[PDB]
Amino acid sequence: AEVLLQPDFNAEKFSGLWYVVSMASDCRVFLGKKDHLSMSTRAIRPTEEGGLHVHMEFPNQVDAEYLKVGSEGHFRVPALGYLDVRIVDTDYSSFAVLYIYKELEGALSTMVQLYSRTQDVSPQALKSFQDFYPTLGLPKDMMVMLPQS
Repeated sequence: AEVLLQPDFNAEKFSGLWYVVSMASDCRVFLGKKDHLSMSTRAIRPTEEGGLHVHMEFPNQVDAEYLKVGSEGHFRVPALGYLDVRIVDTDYSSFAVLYIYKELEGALSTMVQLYSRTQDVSPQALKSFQDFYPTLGLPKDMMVMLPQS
């Protein structure tokens, strides 16, 4: 169930506004509130040492610093308990698939998020996400298509 970083990750092209449009996770907290969640935004700017500063908005506002780990596109986010974040696939102009390994009150879980440059998810964006999350052992029952708030 290999999670390989997309090569030559470019933080400047990854900057700007994204919508979280789909999610899949074995996190019991996520699974409990799955159908109550709504689409949210991630507004990104690149920082020094190849990191990202992410302004999250949930129509509450949370900021998070994505710190570079082993290479470009590989991050850790102490503010959110994300131990490992990998940008798996992105075309920079319409979508991105993120892999997250996180800790929440001692529980370790896997999460996959689909970013879109708009509220509408293109069939290409959806195909990349739907082909990817089952490879991690995550069934369709652990996936949600986020509605607009």
